[PDB]
Amino acid sequence: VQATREDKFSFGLWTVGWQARDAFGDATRTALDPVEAVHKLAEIGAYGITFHDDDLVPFGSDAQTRDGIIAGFKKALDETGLIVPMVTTNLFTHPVFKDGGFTSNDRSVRRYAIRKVLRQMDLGAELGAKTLVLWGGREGAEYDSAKDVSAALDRYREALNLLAQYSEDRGYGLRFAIEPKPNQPRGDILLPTAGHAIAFVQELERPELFGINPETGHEQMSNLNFTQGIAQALWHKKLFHIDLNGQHGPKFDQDLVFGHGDLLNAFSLVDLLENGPDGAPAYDGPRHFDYKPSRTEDYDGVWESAKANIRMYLLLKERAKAFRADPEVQEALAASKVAELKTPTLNPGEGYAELLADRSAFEDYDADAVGAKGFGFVKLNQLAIEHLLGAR
Amino acid sequence: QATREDKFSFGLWTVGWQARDAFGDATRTALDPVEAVHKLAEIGAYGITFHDDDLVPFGSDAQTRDGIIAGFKKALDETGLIVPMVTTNLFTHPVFKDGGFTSNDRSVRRYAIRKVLRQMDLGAELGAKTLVLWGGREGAEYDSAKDVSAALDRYREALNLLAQYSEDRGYGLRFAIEPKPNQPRGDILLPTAGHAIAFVQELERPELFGINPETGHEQMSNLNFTQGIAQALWHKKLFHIDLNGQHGPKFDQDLVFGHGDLLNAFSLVDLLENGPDGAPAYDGPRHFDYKPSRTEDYDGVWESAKANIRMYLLLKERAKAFRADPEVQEALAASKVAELKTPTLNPGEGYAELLADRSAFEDYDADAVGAKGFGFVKLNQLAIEHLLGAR
Amino acid sequence: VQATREDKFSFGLWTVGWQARDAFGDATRTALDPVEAVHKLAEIGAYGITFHDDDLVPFGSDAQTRDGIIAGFKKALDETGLIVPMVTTNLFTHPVFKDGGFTSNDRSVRRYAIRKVLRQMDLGAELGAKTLVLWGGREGAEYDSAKDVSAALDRYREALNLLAQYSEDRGYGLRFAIEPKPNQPRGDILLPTAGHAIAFVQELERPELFGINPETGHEQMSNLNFTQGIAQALWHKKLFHIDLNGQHGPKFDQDLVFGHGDLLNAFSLVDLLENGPDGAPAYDGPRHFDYKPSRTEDYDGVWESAKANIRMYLLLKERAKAFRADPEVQEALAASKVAELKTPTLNPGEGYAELLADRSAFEDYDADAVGAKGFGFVKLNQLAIEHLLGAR
Amino acid sequence: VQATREDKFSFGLWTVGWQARDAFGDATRTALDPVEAVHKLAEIGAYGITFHDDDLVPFGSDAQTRDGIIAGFKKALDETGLIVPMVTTNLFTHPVFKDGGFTSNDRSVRRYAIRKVLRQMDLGAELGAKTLVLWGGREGAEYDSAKDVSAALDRYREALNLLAQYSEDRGYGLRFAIEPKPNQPRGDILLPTAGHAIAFVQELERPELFGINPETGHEQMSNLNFTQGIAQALWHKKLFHIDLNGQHGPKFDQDLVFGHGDLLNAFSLVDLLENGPDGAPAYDGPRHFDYKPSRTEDYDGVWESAKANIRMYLLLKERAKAFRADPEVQEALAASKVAELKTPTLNPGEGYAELLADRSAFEDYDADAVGAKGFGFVKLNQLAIEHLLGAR
Ligand SMILES: O=C[C@H](O)[C@@H](O)[C@H](O)CO
Ligand SMILES: O=C[C@H](O)[C@@H](O)[C@H](O)CO
Ligand SMILES: O=C[C@H](O)[C@@H](O)[C@H](O)CO
Ligand SMILES: O=C[C@H](O)[C@@H](O)[C@H](O)CO
Ligand SMILES: [Mn+2]
Ligand SMILES: [Mn+2]
Ligand SMILES: [Mn+2]
Ligand SMILES: [Mn+2]
Ligand SMILES: [Mn+2]
Ligand SMILES: [Mn+2]
Ligand SMILES: [Mn+2]
Ligand SMILES: [Mn+2]
Repeated sequence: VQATREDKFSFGLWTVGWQARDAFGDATRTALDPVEAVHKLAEIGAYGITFHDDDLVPFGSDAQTRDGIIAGFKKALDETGLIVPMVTTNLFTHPVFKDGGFTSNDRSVRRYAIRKVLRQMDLGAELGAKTLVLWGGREGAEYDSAKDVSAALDRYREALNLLAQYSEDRGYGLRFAIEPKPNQPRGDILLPTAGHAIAFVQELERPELFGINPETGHEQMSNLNFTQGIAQALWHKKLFHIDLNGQHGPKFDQDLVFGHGDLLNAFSLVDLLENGPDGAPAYDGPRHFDYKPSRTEDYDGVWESAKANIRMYLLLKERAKAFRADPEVQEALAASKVAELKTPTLNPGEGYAELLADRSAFEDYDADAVGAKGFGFVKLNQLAIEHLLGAR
Repeated sequence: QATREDKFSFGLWTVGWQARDAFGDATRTALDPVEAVHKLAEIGAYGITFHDDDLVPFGSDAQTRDGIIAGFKKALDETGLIVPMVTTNLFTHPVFKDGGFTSNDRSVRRYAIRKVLRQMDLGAELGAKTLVLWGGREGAEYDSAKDVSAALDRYREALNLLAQYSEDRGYGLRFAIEPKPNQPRGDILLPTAGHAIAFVQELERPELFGINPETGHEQMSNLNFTQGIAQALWHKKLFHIDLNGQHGPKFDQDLVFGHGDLLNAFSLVDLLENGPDGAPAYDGPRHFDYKPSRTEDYDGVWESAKANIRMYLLLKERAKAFRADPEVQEALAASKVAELKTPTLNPGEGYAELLADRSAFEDYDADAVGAKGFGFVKLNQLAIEHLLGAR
Repeated sequence: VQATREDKFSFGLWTVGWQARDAFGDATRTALDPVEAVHKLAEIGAYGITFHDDDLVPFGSDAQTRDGIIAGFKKALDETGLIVPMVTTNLFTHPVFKDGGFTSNDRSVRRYAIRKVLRQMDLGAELGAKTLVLWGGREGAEYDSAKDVSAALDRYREALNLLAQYSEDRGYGLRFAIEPKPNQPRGDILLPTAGHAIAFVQELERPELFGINPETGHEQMSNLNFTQGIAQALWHKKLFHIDLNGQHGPKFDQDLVFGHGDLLNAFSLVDLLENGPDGAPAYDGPRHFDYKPSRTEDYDGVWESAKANIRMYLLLKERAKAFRADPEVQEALAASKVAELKTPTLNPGEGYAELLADRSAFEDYDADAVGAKGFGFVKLNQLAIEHLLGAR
Repeated sequence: VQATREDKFSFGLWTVGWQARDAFGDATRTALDPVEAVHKLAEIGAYGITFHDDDLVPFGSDAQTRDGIIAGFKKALDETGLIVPMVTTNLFTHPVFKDGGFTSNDRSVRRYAIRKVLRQMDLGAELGAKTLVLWGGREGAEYDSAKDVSAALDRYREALNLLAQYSEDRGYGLRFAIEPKPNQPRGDILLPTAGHAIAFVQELERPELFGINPETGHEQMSNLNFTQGIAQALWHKKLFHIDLNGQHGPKFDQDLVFGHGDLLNAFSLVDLLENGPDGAPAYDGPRHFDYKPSRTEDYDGVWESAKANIRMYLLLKERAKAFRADPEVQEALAASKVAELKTPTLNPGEGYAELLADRSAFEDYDADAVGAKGFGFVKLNQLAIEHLLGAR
């Protein structure tokens, strides 16, 4: 029922700190003090906090101010025992970034965007952060003829290669996590899905330092299966971090509490992350909530919502465990042949010639007869939902 | 008018679709393959493609199979049509209800491979250069039913074998994985162009693998087709392309190319044809994977075949005119489209030189730059006016 | 729990009888005998069975054949005690209906469509059906210029008025329910959402005999809130029947078991239907499942899936009940001011003159103070989900 | 071509005046002076201007200021010859409306919301406006249990009835147009489509005074066919006004220039509005553009975008007329039987009795022969498109 530091729950300062100024209205909440955020999160059970440079230090603060703020923040982490597992840079808010940071058509903007990141990398290293998340929110376009995608990908790579060079030379040991999003705020953003982000990373100079930071709602904005995408990310060993939240399909980015959107997929996701090979989780990084307390809430509503994320995750974990431990489930899994997918299609040392000589794989194969046996998938699915519902 | 240099190809199953849908009986009778070859030759197609089962009915004995192939070859011969690509039906028969290569049942997986090997031999025999693989039954309706990790291992296992075989026999085939987000399965493995490219990078001979993206498949997720093709070209993995029309996220419509998202059909033709030199950015077949609407008879079928070609040639013409317009050149200059091609760093500059440049940060006036407009709407308006023949 | 006839669970013969021939493949199951379907349904607790004319009597059966089928059917009904609460007509399968039934551009098709329905109304009336469901699956277009919508709505209305007339005159006492669907099989279908159907119904000669038959996946295909659209249908008093199933947002029509798609919306739907005003349900017609056993299943999976629909409804019902009887939930509802929406805005006898005179409604209204109070919506949503999860 | 006042192109002050502060970044343009707006629009060809109360007069302006602004505003109109065809009220920006205006759970907010509109009605009547647009952007919910939809529709109706009462008694002669939108800013907005809005309006006390104001993007946000919904709206006679813009399916509300989103559907929409019966337009109200100049643009891009809206409409208009006048199209329309849909299904004086007596409509009908003939829809669509491309 209660969270432990071993759970690795983290929250972005920009989450609980969201003032609720949306596209159609003014802020409904006052600004949250970074120091206070540190104490309340520590208090609800979080193990770490994350932030955008501009979330902690107001864009344009002098070094005197900047330094003061960092010192205070640092104290709070100290007193509470919270760590900073990841940091990110704001390359989307200021008007200069209206056509992107790393991929702006304007060369000067591109030089400036890199500088802004190098700086944040420095603070990150000083606070002990291990991951740099890159969300290229303005990289993309509203009109096709406005952006040369090829040139854009060259420029994205150019910037990223420099960042790895630097981290490596300074010995920061950072890992870089590219965050995919299909749209909002640009009409279409470059690297729209977890798949596009993985393919791209494979083309960098030191690909081993790069992975992705997929977000629940981002994949759901395209009506994709989040769990299946994570599974693919895991297969590639590129799941460097993860943003959990809720969404209701293809519409604006809702950023609801984790599990308040597609509940069934929230369940299969916890099951995937926690019931890894041999008991152990399949994923070891932070369970980071990138969500927003609804505009209708006050600070009470804010802390409630922060705890709801933790709660949802632990209730789901609990049922995922019980689902897998149930002998009846175990029996249905067997009947559906789920584990049979783990056995190689080919026998040991078997190649094309041995397979071509096997009459049982074609010539004497009774396709009609195998075609008629059911897989028992509805029943396995029903057992999963009953565990989810606390009915089994 | 189409020329063989335009490289328009059609699948046997497009004009031959009987229009039996999820809710109704077929409204057209079967199309004869020899007949299809002659009719397509006539409308300007340079090539024809087919799934094994479109040409040779599932379960035909060798004599029968052999007869059909011989007739087909003769038709090819007489018309001068080629077979640029072949594919395998791993989705129709009940045995494939949970997948071909990734079925939970090991025996189906083994059978799926034998079915493809056989089609590879025929493709090789017909001179095909590309093997398209559409894993339409690979995926699931429920998350607990499919171990995705094991599924990718098995998908990989099967493809490495296919490459081994092609390479040992000297077939020279290229393999193009075709992504689709859903339908017939709730969720299909390798759902977008991105997922398929990322996957291909993990096979044993990656240089032999690429993708076969379909306009409608990316649009079913509301993705920018042109933008995904641009990324595929950047990775150099555009091995083939399936063109058609779609109206956003709904069942797969397979309309004629350009009958769904017209603006994106226009930017797509511009991308493929107004390539690097002056030359096309893509040199493969312009394959139409579409379906003549169920409301049409055979006159409708041939009309729809021609409409695909017409749409492409009309778009190509306006794409060319768009690029040659001085007013467009001017707008491209104001929007700094070309400035994106200049490296961010000066030659020989690294992080140490960038950090020493006070003008890239310390003395950079972001406020001032942030106020200048890119003039992107205006550029967009000139493009649309070229499309409408308004200029 | 166990279903009782009071639960009024019904299934279409075409649900458990779907042979699983989809758009990309052959049938994976053999045909189900109607009599056998009656027996099996009765055995799992269904109270009724429904059917399309063509599901029971093969298209073009001679009168002797048709009569034979009907008689055997009636005996099964008799023997099992199942009823036929609704009947429907297939105006979509045969090639003649490729451009629609009532709205085909071809006049002779429109005339035939009406006669096919009149014939089904007769059989409906003889079996005791009270509702005739109309699903115009082929009414629409793939291209905008191919169909005059205004003319199409005129012809639709022309056919429906005749049907009401005939029924009225024969004393059949049928109620008509138009079933909306956005697309599939046509690119765009006329009367795409529950809203469009209701607005249409209001224009017929006798609106009182007309309502809608909304389906969970159909509204979800447009990514609309099914519960909220049902709430509006109930407000209008036009919910004549309902089709329950599962869907995963905008994609082909999945027709999964009820609750296997958007679980959270399924939960709020059961709450709305059963926890109606004054203790009792807000809706009393059949709880009809218009779903399809997945193509991967055999006849065992088919009955499993039929039972899963009922189980799903009963489990959510139980949790909806517990939700509302929870003093904490009640306390959250009061804090969120849900019930306060039920109090008129105007005081009894107050008009604009009086409203205009109330300085507390404007001149002395402190918008800023009210604007800062939180509604507690997240917390209320969390308690709801904790009930569904059986965590409370 | 060139716009004339007879084209009736109108624009909201908030359109060209949008400063470009989005959900993720700061404003990229300075504020637009209303008088300048009047002058600039007059210059590009607009015949009228519209606005929300708060667009013109800053929220919380003293009487003198308010009065001051209006007077200058009227001079500019005077000087330029522009009119104010429609007025609307902002019930979505201020924090007090976070849960809605008319249907806020909070009764005091509902009363305030009504007062705010009454005042705008007065200003509207004074400026000569004919239509009051009502966009309930905050009416809806993020969570199902937080909003009683039935009570919300009662409260919505209660507010609308009062407004009609007031206008009629003051002799303002306004018509009311409800604007549907599926989501954004609420997770789900009440009256999500043109359909639901029409159904609702039919339940008001003086339904003849209420219609709808559908927006292209709003219907496309749910992937619906805008042209077909407008055709239904015209069938019902409820198209009181229309908002024209562009959108790229189900995603955040883009508000692109008209015809910059779904070009094919913008084409068919212009054809429907202009190639009306008796040669004349089927719609005679304002052609209002509710769009936003992209965030990447400056004031020059702003006027460019304003003009693009007009050029798009006139270029499309020009091609719709050519299309209809083409003999080959006339031949295709005939083969597709588009016009045969206009001839009643029944012969004059025929009812069910005579239809039942017609063996040719059923007993002797050859469904198979009819089912084999094609409609030539593809050819007809190809011709429409070639006209759109200026290829014919
Ligand atoms: O859509 C917003 C993104 O999810 C953002 O919060 C990042 O993760 C950090 O820049
Ligand atoms: O959705 C169907 C696929 O597009 C298929 O036709 C492949 O391209 C070849 O099997
Ligand atoms: O999508 C098909 C429809 O839902 C159908 O089953 C109707 O409910 C009755 O013809
Ligand atoms: O999405 C915003 C609405 O379209 C708004 O502009 C209304 O039309 C006027 O309140
Ligand atoms: Mn997000
Ligand atoms: Mn994120
Ligand atoms: Mn397709
Ligand atoms: Mn294809
Ligand atoms: Mn359905
Ligand atoms: Mn149904
Ligand atoms: Mn809008
Ligand atoms: Mn609007």
